[PDB]
Amino acid sequence: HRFVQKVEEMVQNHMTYSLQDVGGDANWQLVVEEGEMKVYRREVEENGIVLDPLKATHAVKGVTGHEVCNYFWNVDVRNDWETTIENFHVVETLADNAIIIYQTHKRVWPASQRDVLYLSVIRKIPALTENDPETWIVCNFSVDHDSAPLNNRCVRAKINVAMICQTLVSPPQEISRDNILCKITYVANVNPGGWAPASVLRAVAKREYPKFLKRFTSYVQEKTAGKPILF
Ligand SMILES: CCCCCCCCCCCCC/C=C/[C@@H](O)[C@H](CO)NC(=O)CCCCCCCCCCCCCCC
Repeated sequence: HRFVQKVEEMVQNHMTYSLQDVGGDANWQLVVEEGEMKVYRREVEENGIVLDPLKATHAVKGVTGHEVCNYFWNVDVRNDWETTIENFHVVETLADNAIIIYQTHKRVWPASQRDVLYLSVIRKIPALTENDPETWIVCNFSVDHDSAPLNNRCVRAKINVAMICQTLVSPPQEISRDNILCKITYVANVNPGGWAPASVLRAVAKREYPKFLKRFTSYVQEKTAGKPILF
């Protein structure tokens, strides 16, 4: 499909940069910590527009990276966990693992409602060596599409989001979900697409990202509990 090169560039950039430890960078601040979930943000505002890169890490017992990515990507289960949208639909299927999605978000007062149009791709990155972890990644990044032009009711946000998963399995005869731990890195780089009050945007991000990470990961645990493991 026409976006294959763009997908590869986006995936490679995440694998090169998004897994780099930000812990030693004074510009990256821990904003939320609960259990194994840590949420960090770098405050960035250019021409009044809040761009604050967000990075979270989590460690989720009893689920695999393949499972987590499947649930994050699969549009059929989207409304079971997502809480920030008014509607979404699939604009185009590019491949078995790549779709283009249009969605409108819930309005955050006092700003205009935001919409987004993004390619969502799920990819397995095989281990190259014995000690290299296998990675499952979902990348959601803005693309243009003639069937979803700009409209007069919403401001079009631009996003680059990834959910990046590596799975640790402890030696057991068969593997139990008690033996598996999914290490998650989630990154979100969002351009709100126009002015919005900085304090409001930052408060909403601080609330909504951990709320999502907790809700979504608990959902995957709930939906996979008692079921055969999909590695
Ligand atoms: C009632 C709350 C309404 C919030 C509306 C925020 C609109 C901001 C622009 C779009 C944000 C992109 C969210 C990414 C979505 C997809 O990758 C995916 C599937 O939907 N979900 C997540 O990654 C899970 C993402 C969950 C967290 C999203 C919260 C973002 C808040 C940002 C700060 C407020 C921005 C409002 C602009 C005026």
